[PDB]
Formats: sequence, C-alpha cells, structure tokens
Amino acid sequence: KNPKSDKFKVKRFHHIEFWCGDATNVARRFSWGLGMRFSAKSDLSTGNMVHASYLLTSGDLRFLFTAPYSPSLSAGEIKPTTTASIPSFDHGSCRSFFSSHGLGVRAVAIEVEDAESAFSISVANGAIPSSPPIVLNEAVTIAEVKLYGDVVLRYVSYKAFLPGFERVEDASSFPLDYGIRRLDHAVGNVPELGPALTYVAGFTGFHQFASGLNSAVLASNDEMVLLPINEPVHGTKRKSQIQTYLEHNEGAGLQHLALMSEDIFRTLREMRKRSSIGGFDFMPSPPPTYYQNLKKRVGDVLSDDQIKECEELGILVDRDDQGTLLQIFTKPLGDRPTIFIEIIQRVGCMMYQSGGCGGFGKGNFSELFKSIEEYEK
Amino acid sequence: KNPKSDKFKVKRFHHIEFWCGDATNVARRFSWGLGMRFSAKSDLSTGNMVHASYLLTSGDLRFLFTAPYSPSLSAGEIKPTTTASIPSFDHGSCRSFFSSHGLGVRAVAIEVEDAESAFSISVANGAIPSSPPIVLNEAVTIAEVKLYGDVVLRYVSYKAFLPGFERVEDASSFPLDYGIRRLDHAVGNVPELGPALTYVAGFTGFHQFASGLNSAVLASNDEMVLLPINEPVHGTKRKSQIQTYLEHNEGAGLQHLALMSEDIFRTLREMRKRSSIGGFDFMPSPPPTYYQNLKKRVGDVLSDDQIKECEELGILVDRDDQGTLLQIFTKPLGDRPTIFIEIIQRVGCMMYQSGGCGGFGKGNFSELFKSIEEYEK
Ligand SMILES: Cc1c(C(=O)C2=C(O)CCCC2=O)ccc2c1n(Cc1ccccc1[N+](=O)[O-])c(=O)n2C
Ligand SMILES: Cc1c(C(=O)C2=C(O)CCCC2=O)ccc2c1n(Cc1ccccc1[N+](=O)[O-])c(=O)n2C
Ligand SMILES: [Co+2]
Ligand SMILES: [Co+2]
Repeated sequence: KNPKSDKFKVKRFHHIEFWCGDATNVARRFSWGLGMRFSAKSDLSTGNMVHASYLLTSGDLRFLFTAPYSPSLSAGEIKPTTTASIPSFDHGSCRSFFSSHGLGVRAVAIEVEDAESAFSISVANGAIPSSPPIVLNEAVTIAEVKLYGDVVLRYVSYKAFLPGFERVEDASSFPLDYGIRRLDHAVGNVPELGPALTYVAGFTGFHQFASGLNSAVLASNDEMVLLPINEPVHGTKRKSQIQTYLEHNEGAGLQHLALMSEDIFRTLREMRKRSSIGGFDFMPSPPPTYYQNLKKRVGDVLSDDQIKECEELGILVDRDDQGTLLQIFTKPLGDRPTIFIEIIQRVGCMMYQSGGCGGFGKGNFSELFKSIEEYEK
Repeated sequence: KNPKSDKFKVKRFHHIEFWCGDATNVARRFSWGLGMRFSAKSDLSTGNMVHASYLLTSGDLRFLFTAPYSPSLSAGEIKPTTTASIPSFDHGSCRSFFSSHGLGVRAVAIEVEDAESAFSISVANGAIPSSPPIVLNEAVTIAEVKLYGDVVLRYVSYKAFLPGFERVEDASSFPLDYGIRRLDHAVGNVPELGPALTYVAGFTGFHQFASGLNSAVLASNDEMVLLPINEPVHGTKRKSQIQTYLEHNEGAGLQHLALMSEDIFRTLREMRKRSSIGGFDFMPSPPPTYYQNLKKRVGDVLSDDQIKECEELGILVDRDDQGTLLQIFTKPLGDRPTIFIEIIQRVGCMMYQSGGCGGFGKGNFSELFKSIEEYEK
C-alpha cells in the first residue's frame, strides 16, 4: 500500500553534505576511494571567507564536503553581507557538530518543487525549523528543518550546483568513475524509533515503505526518496551495533548512505583495488556457506559465473517478492565506528525501476547467521 | 662556523605529528599522495579509548596523524589509568588546536639520548614546559616543550614506534614508495623572528646555520636537525606570505616540512600523476626563462637531459658554495593557505652527506623574479 500522502511535492535526493574539520583531505580521499569527480567548489578562491566546500559527483550522486575557516576571516560580515555560499552555515554549529560527532553527514538534501512551501508546510506540521528559506541569486531556494540528532533535512528548489559555486577547471577535474550513479537511501540511527518516525512522517507525509535493531522505512510518493531509521534493541547477547553507534557518535545521526551502482561488480573491483592505497575498506566477507547457498535462492537471477563474482567481491544478495538486491557494506568512513557506506544494485520491478525494489537486505541478517553456523559445521 | 653548542645530545628528526579532526582520512590521503606506507596504529582496535593515531613511514620519514575520540569513551580514566598511547595527548588541547589552526603540525619530534635530561636542561634554559618526561613501558621516554605558537618540540629517547602502537598487518599495509626517505628540515612562521630565535637557541643550544620575509636557521651539532624560522616583512608591495599564513592560521605555527627524496625526479613524477586523483597539487611552475638560465648556473651539476626533467616537473634549483639544492613546493596540504610540503634533494658535500648542503633555496627568490621578468620580455 502507498497512500501517496506527501504534504509537498518531492523529487529526488539532491546531495549529501558532510561537515568536516578539513574538507580538502576528506574530499580527496572520498574522490579516490569512491571514484567521484571533483566538480564544483566554494572556498577562498571563489570569494567565500566563511567556509570551504567541495562537491564530488558520480552520476546523479552529489557529495559535498564543508569545513569552517577561521571566523576572523569573516568577522566584519553579517548575514546580509555574508560571503558564505550556503547561508545556513554557522561556524559554531559546524565546529560543535564535528567535535561532538566527528566526521559525518550534516544535511540530507532533497530537491522539491518549492522549498519555501516545503519548509512552511513542514513547520506547520511539526518540523523543527533549522534554517529559514533563503533565495540565492533569485534562482535557487534553500531551507532546512531538523531530521534527527544534529542532521537536517535540506530542501532545495530551482526556478529553472548552487550560486557562488564554481565549476572546477578540467585539469583539476579528473573524470574518475567506478560506476556509482545515485543515492538510493540514507539511514538514521536514533535511540527511539517510534518518536523519530512520528516526527518525520508527521511533517513530510512520507509513508512507511512496505539482530540488534528495529527499523522502519519512510518514503515519498514515488518511493524514490527513502529514509530508513533504526533503533537499538537492548538485552541481546551481542551488543546492538545501533547502540554502539549512539555511544561513539554522541547520540542520533546518519548511519549509512546506500549508493546505487550501474555495475556493482565493476564498482567493487575498482573500490577494492584502492582500499589499502587511500580508499575504503570493506566489512569482513561472510563464509563460503553463504555463496554455496546462493544458487538455491537466486540461481533464478544470477548465473553461476555472476555468483562466482559475488564470492570474490564479498557481495551479499537478498530478495523480496518484487525484486533482487545486491549489497555490500564498507568499514566506517572515518575514525569513529559510526557512519559507513553501502554499495547497492537492484534487479527487477521494471515499469524505469520502481524504488526500493528488493527491499533493504534484512533477509541477509538471518542468512548471514545461518551461513556462519553451517560454515563452522 | 659551528660552535657545536647543543646543551644535550641530539640525534635525528624522529617523527612529525599532525593534529587532525579525522586522522583516518588525512592519513589515507597523505599515504596515497606522498607514497608512504601505513605502518603502525593506536586506536580503538588496540585499546586506546582516547585518541586515534596512525603512523605513515617512507624511509626514515615518520608522519603520525592523531585525532580525539569522544571524551565520553574515556571519562572514567585518569592520567595514571589512561589508555592513550601518547600521554601528552589532551582532548581539549587537540580540539582547540584544530579549531584554531585547522590541520597542521602539533609536534616536531627529535630523538635524543636522554629525553628526561633534554627536558630538564631545556626548561632550566628557558624552555616553556608542555608535557613532563613520561617513561612508557620502561622502554621509551617522551617529553615536550613549547617551540612556537601551539607547536611543541617533542623529545624521544629509547633505552634500546612507541609502546601501545601495533604494527599494521600486511594486507592493510600496501608498500607504497615514491622515493621520499627522511625529513630534512621543519620551518616555523612567527610574528617576530628575534624573540623566537633567542628562545629556541636559548634552551637547545642550537646554532645559527650559515621578498616578504626574514629568516634564520637553527641547527644541532652535526646540523642534521634543522629548524628554520620566518617572520614577515611589512610594507612591501606584494603582501608577505608569512603574514598571510599568520592570519589564516591564527598565529605562529609550522609553515613547511621539507622531505628528502633519494630520487626527486621519480618522486615528483609519482606525486604529479596523483595530484588530481587524491594526492597533492604543486605550486605554479616558473617560466621557461628559468630553465633556459639553468645551464649557466648548474650546467656543472646537471646534464641537459636532467635539466629537461626539471622543466617537465617544475623542479627549482639553487646552489651555494658547498652544494646544489633541488626543490619544489606543494600547494597547501589542507583547506587553509598555511602548511605546505617541500620535496628536496641535495647534491654535494660528501664526506655521508653533511647537513643543509646547498642551503635552503633563498637564491631562488631572486632567480624566480628575474626569470619572470625575462619571460615577459
Ligand atoms: C545495516 C544493514 C542493512 C541495511 O542497509 C538497512 C537499511 O538500509 C534499512 C533497513 C535496516 C537495515 O539494516 C541490510 C543488511 C545488514 C545490515 N547489517 C548491519 C551492519 C552491516 C555492516 C556495517 C555496520 C552495520 N551496523 O552497524 O548496523 C547486517 O549485519 N546485515 C546483514
Ligand atoms: C619557503 C621557500 C624556501 C624554503 O624552503 C625556506 C626554508 O626552508 C628556510 C629558509 C627560508 C625559506 O624560505 C626556498 C625558496 C622559496 C620559498 N618561497 C616561498 C613559498 C613557496 C611555495 C609555497 C609557499 C611559500 N611561502 O608562503 O612562503 C619562494 O617563493 N621561493 C623561491
Ligand atoms: Co541499506
Ligand atoms: Co625549505
């Protein structure tokens, strides 16, 4: 069931913004590790005396990395005279965020028809305001409401990246590409799922999309904006990884970003080649009992050779009634065991491909455990 | 002249420690960009609940990257019970440093015969204490005194990296190597050169080793520990880059690290290949008038082919009465126009090679300017 109850018109994920201590080093690491092109900037060299912001793109996926400069550089500025290209930016908020949580996501940005309307309707429906709608260069409108923890849901709307960003000159813009194409879903960890769901569904109208954690997925009308949320389950034998996150992150925040690849085998080969030379490490592969049991469950979908590819790369496979999901998880992106990335590819539900096709892999919790035991034998 | 007036016995540069917001991302970026191997760690996985520290090595060069975890992870600890592997580490000091200066060098570490003696003699001779000598695992002694700004001179002595660091398992330790072998000199920017010199020479006994800036070099008895210091010169037509540094860094700090390569041509080819794909950008090359005028000044030392190599790579050349210096400068290492790296190779003064052979390139200030004008023509 899909009541299509969005309170305003939502398009697609637009970008994810990381709040960093040094945006340069994080952006260069991510660029190399994920195969994303350096495509736009806003920093001292473009007249921004407030923050350094670097945009990486791969397909439709936009990763923005932002850090504050010395406040002394902009001490004479006021909000009407600011040289910041993102008017919601605040030195104190950014420094507090990063010292409290370490590296992680500040903003999940979705494009909407009308960001002013999206904000007012959201706030009228319980959203906690974070940054009021501001029209940039009479061309783009930006507004922010609290999502969970210190993460904000950012609305962006275009009359026709952002004003005051410059496109990067081609000599500095190496066209890296490992096959990642768009953001599939963005997942938050909170201490209590119930109140988090009620708040977010309450101001968006997003509907509930149909071990250590309880989880639920909120989705927009066409189910292309997918926002899962997790809570811990206490009292279990192994400690909840959601609780571990909350402890190391100092509370609620973004847990993982799932990135859709147009060729997850190519993506994972390219990423794994680079893990030890500046890129991203992947979680421990599951035992071969998992791949032995794969013929049975997805021999329908994947050939023996394509299943061989999965075992080499550590790809996990899940399947619901509609489609098939291939997935794998990176180790944490930074110092703390908090935010990680998921690489994703979905098979099925062709109409374009409908959103969430194949689910989110929760079948892989049981299959993994079972596979571990059958491997011990 | 070399009065050999060290007040304690100094060996070699031991390591440079960066204070970061996220040590993981900086270390992975530097590893890839400089060709340094990931060789040791101290973090959650080794029982350190206080800070994450990752060591990169290339030859004798040791770069350490450190960031604080959430203080809540170690809130029950006291200094006698600390799980920090570097006992001088302090959450508040590190967060203050990084939010004030951004990414940069906290510690210039030199190995000494006796770090307890080095500290006491230093403090008896005017050094401002920063961290008292602490003996780690009855094997290594560590102590710190203020150098300039919030940079400390760290003394390390070994009875026979540090206790509580683990060597990295080989699957995670890719043997990158672009030819960098050791730290040649480490340079500070201060507002006033005179008082800075008097302080540091005063507690070390280091002797003065024989445009926008005034500069002087302090050196140990065998002139292998080289600590140049710069001050700005105000009133010039172009603004002093030393003053720019002081403004963006919020005061005195480390300006550049000069890294000796056993093959600067190989190093720069390897680094330049990686600039746009996660590595380091280099400063704008000087005009061809510089390379045309190179035969005349160093045709003695470098063949036409080796001079061709210099023009391709942007290498600068200087020469004093004793030796020849090849050098090139990176763009800033992070968001702020503050700290950068210099790649270095020295030709001459064979005995081993005596320290500082060829000087530090100050002849290249005039040669560069001249070369610019002769290029305009
Ligand atoms: C997070 C996750 C997903 C997943 O993507 C997801 C959603 O997108 C919304 C629905 C709830 C959900 O779990 C799917 C399968 C999983 C899994 N995890 C946990 C995990 C794995 C690697 C690193 C950290 C963590 N961790 O700390 O939880 C796991 O073991 N299996 C088998
Ligand atoms: C720092 C420097 C050195 C140098 O290494 C050095 C020492 O090791 C101790 C003696 C004083 C000294 O200058 C040598 C030649 C130089 C130079 N600079 C400035 C520079 C260059 C690139 C990026 C930033 C800056 N900058 O901001 O100054 C320059 O133009 N030329 C020709
Ligand atoms: Co997921
Ligand atoms: Co130098």
